[PDB]
Amino acid sequence: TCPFYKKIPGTGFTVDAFQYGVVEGCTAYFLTHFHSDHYAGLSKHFTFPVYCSEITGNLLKNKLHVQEQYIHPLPLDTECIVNGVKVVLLDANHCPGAVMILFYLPNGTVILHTGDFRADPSMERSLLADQKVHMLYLDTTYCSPEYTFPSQQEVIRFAINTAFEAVTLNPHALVVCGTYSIGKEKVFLAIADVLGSKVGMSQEKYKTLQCLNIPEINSLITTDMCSSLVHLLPMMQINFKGLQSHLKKCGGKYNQILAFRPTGWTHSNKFTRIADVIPQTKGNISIYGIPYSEHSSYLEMKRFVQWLKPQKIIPTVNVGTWKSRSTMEKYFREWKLEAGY
Ligand SMILES: COCC(=O)Nc1c(C)cc(C)cc1C
Ligand code: NI
Repeated sequence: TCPFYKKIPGTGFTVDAFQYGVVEGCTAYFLTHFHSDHYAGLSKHFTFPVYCSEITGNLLKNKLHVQEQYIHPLPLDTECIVNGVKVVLLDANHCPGAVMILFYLPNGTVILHTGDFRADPSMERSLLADQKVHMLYLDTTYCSPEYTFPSQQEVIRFAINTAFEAVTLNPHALVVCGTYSIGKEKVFLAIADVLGSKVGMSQEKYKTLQCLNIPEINSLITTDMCSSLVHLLPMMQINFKGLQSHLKKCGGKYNQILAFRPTGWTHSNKFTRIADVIPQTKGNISIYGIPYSEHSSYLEMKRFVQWLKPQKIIPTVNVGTWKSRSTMEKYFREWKLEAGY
């Protein structure tokens, strides 16, 4: 049963709905971004049209082996016609290749589906500024006022400065960064850039990053772990046992590990500033949890919605409980009434 919030009324379209088999009456499947909760179900045996960004299409072809003839990449910021309906893809400020989708229905209704996004004032000067939006399908991941986090820029500043200090003090320290999907590439790339190193990683992860068209990426990534003092490992291995084991494997080249876990939100943020963040330490291993988010804070989300002024909001995250649903609807009404509507 495909939920109603993945269906676009008045069209043959669904969004991020690949885990339900053949959806009744769906003539085109849209994919907002290459994260597994959204792509779950796609493979080389999928034979319906898939619409997506160029970067997402590269990942579909190379990582999942979807046949080229079924992949329909669209340029960003360009009016395109799909099965007789005008659509536009907009940058979602999430992970690489992530998009929001504007649909212009034949009857004059305009719908924005945000996919996963981190709202930014820069969005207020895209093609969104050019017409009224009637229905908003909203990424409500952090739709509660306790969810505050710093800007991405402040978090990268903290990580750069921490890593540069540690390695300048001890030239035999290794830096490790955790990953389990695309996104948050700036964490490991900015650290490698300040240390004059490439980022070393598995063949599989190097393959994934090569699909992204990031400029000068051959210049910052490698599969040669020996030449690199910044290593990427699976997020599962960013703990004291996993990191002790990795250090053993580096053959006496290194005597200390500084590791980063770039999680979305921690509850340090409620009582603490970014400058006040401290690691967990055991022996010669330190682990920093840094609040690098690729989803809107509560205040960022509020500003975006109050600017857009949609007639109806359909949440796409935290929809499974009555308590969550009720809480989100109360915030939406607050936001409306504060602007005088
Ligand atoms: C009825 O639900 C939708 C809604 O409340 N929308 C809305 C919000 C959230 C804020 C502003 C400033 C204006 C509008 C129209
Ligand atoms: Ni996502």
